Amino acid sequence: DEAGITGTWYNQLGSTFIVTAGADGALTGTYESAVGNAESRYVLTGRYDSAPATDGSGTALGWTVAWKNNYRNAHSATTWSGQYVGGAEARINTQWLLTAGTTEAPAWAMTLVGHDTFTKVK
Amino acid sequence: DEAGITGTWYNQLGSTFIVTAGADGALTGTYESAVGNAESRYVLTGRYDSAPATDGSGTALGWTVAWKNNYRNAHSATTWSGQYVGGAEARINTQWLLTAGTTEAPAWAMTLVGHDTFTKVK
Amino acid sequence: DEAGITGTWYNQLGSTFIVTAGADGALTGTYESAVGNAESRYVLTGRYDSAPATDGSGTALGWTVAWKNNYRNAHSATTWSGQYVGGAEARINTQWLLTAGTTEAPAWAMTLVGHDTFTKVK
Amino acid sequence: DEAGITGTWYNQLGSTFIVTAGADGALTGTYESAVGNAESRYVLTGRYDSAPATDGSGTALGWTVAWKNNYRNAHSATTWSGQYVGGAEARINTQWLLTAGTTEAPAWAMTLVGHDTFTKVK
Ligand SMILES: [Ir+4]
Ligand SMILES: [Ir+4]
Ligand SMILES: [Ir+4]
Ligand SMILES: [Ir+4]
Ligand SMILES: [Ir+4]
Ligand SMILES: [Ir+4]
Ligand SMILES: [Ir+4]
Ligand SMILES: [Ir+4]
Ligand SMILES: [Ir+4]
Ligand SMILES: [Ir+4]
Ligand SMILES: [Ir+4]
Ligand SMILES: [Ir+4]
Repeated sequence: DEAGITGTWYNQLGSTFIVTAGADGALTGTYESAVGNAESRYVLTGRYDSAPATDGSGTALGWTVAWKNNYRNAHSATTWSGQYVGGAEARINTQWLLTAGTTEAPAWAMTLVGHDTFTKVK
Repeated sequence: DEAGITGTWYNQLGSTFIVTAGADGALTGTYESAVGNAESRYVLTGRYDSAPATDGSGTALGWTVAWKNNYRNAHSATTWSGQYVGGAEARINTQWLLTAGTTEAPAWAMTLVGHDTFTKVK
Repeated sequence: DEAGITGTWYNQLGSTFIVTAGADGALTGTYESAVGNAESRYVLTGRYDSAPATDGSGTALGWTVAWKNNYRNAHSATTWSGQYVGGAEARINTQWLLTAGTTEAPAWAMTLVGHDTFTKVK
Repeated sequence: DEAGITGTWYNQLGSTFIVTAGADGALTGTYESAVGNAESRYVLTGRYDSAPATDGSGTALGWTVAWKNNYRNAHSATTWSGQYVGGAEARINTQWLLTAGTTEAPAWAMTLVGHDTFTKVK
């Protein structure tokens, strides 16, 4: 599972998720969004179930990106929540919440939701 | 903001979120849920906008917990996405996605959503 | 439950949700948002569990508003999903998804999520 | 758009969404889930932007189903929020919130979130 997660993945938008799974449940790496207020790589940190149910279930996981790096600050952060499923078409299936830093009038409209599917090719 | 975030926070359910904000946008610490399939502390990792808009906006952030530690494994992970707002009633306002590792029949029913409000007291 | 739901409710933002619960599980009425691209009343339609579990559980429900009326069109619709809980502090607790009509480039950023609490006073 | 919406649609799970779009922004029809605690048809009610932006944008919409009919009561309701996009591969792209009627201890775990893609074939 650690073997399976670690690597470079791509989502349907052409974004690039580069991750290492530590044996202790850690996720570390970089993210590059093909869309939005973003350019180049951004740090990411997250967690996964390092002793997943052996009954052929997926492995639960999450990570976060703060959309600040040396090129831009989009005053925002995305968390993806989902599962890794192994096999020859390996997948990370996620849903995500993007919160954007705001004042307390438009804070009702503070958070976007979506879904990303990450694969090992394309 | 780093000064303001670092500390112990409590949500409306009586859960305990202990966090350190690194100067580089890192969030590290522990989480203890008062509810669900959980006991004691669990590792957490996340990210925040370390150069937030000075126009009195909140600071965007996220973190993840994999619900595995030495006592239990709930085959699941929660990501909270939201903002920190300073002042004398400081708040972290979040929304969250809990994904539970599953087989590919009930995977439509894989993810819970909610909201947590974290304060410095109670 | 039909007795309890029907009426005028207010959310934390000062919005006004006026609803009739039909005996057949129907919800009909009007909504007026205190925020966003909106003014005056808008039609709403929805559904509730008209034979709720008698074990003191809440009653599940949803409704939709298309943000078009004779004054404005915000090219968008909100659905609230949640439960009605009776008693002397009666509550409808919801989460909501607002989708905004878009082209297929920004469609990743198409849907906002939030939560509203509706009460019988204020 | 009214012409385009009205009809029978299918989602990736094999569910059947039968809808009529009234000229006044109404959505009425039936839903049959291929999954979960459900069988046969259930009433649905919803709303759409009946004067959508002509700039080739999608048309915003929502609907609700209370999972009660003459065969079962699943003490729950789903709202789908999303957009209709016309053309020869017409699509309704949605996200959904399923709330399940509960007591006030597990109410933190009250709402599932997902996404459905509806097409005119299969
Ligand atoms: Ir297990
Ligand atoms: Ir999915
Ligand atoms: Ir999709
Ligand atoms: Ir700024
Ligand atoms: Ir909020
Ligand atoms: Ir709340
Ligand atoms: Ir029942
Ligand atoms: Ir709630
Ligand atoms: Ir709240
Ligand atoms: Ir327009
Ligand atoms: Ir989508
Ligand atoms: Ir999908």
